[PDB]
Amino acid sequence: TIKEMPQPKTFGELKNLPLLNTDKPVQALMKIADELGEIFKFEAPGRVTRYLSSQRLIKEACDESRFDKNLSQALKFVRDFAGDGLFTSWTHEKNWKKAHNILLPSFQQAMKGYHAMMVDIAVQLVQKWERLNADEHIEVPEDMTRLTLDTIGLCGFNYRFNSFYRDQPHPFITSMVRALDEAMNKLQRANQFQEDIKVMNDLVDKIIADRKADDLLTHMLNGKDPETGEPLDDENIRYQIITFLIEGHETTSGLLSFALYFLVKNPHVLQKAAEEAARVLVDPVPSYKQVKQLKYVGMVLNEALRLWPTAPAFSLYAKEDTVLGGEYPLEKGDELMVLIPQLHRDKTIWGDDVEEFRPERFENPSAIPQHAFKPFGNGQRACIGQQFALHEATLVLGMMLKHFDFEDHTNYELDIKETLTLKPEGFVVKAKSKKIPLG
Ligand code: HEM
Repeated sequence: TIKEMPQPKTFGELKNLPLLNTDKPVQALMKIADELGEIFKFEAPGRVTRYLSSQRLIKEACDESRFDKNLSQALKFVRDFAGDGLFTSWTHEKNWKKAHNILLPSFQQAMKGYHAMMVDIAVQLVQKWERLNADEHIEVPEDMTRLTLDTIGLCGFNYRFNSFYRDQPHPFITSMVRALDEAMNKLQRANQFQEDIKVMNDLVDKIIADRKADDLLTHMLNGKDPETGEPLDDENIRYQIITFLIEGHETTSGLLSFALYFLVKNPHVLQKAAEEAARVLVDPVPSYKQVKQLKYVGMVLNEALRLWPTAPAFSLYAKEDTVLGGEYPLEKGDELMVLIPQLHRDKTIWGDDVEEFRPERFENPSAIPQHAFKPFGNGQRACIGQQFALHEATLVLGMMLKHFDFEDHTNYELDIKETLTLKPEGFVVKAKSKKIPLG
């Protein structure tokens, strides 16, 4: 028939809330999913969502004729600062489709155009590590953030954040992390955020004052949509700046940190990746063409996104009354949340060793089922920056693996911090230079 949907214990008016009393709500939900399976309902005072974990259900939810992108409480909390820019706009808001057509050509060909500036920041990362004394170590996510922020600032906006000239995190990041944490904390509330938003806006004006006195910024200021013919308004443009400075770097830093984490934890995987880097990256600096030949480095990165997709959930709503999976009636407006780390652990797809780090799972991707691997979201609301993220990550990891041997000197225990994105907090390593000349 039509089944009761599983649901964890409720606690009077508190609903299911006392079950997410944590700074790590996604990891908590993954445990509820392990217990209750492919679908469960979750209620907090005033609001209700349904968490999906199977490819069979997610495949249905990904049917855009039936479900569209929802702004979850977390993205509503975020719309305050990025407005109706691409990430926090509803698909039916005019600026969504409009920015999408106006911005999409900036993301392979734009990539060729971005390569050199990606290499500029990546060489700054390598030089930093080459210059460390023997007694020193690397703070991995902290340096990855320095890299990915500087990369978007330069490739997107021709602005230099100069992150590597500071040994504290950039002033822009510190607000960012506190605003993301606060949006996440706000979630477990039954009943500085202005300061952090103002500090972000503060930087946007710097950028805006800069071009004033061929890249993303160009297309934001000058580009017009081949439908309505209308350009972006200034309000929206400020909104797209803020948007690309966050999503533009946080998830990719997380990815590169998880990737190095898994490599040091899997020395045979590391060996094979380093072997490819050396034979492929024969020039002083890498070319666009060489980065494209780093087949096993891309498999490594995809397998890190499989385990810990760094933007770990996306939210959908029923466009109309519908039945999910031939069993679960939903009313127009009902929220579904896709738990991507749980999707990537669906044993009917992946086999029964879902926790192991095996890049060879991606050896021939043209044989992974559709909707089984979704680290970049779904459909027309999928990550516009997918190829940019991947090219950057593959370039940088490739250069890292060419130029150094890595040591897990603290025997680091994975600790994943959640700011509605994921990163391995406190991950540190030592890197011994192979003493290989740069350009
Ligand atoms: C590994 C790195 C990345 C991951 C895992 C990731 C993940 C995602 C996911 C899952 C979504 C869908 C959000 C939702 O459905 O609510 C998304 C959307 C988006 N992402 Fe990414 N992202 C990454 C890198 C980037 C980069 C480098 C950029 C920009 C340069 C970026 C820009 C965006 C934008 C603008 C959107 C909204 C797209 C739209 O709705 O039109 N992402 N991303």
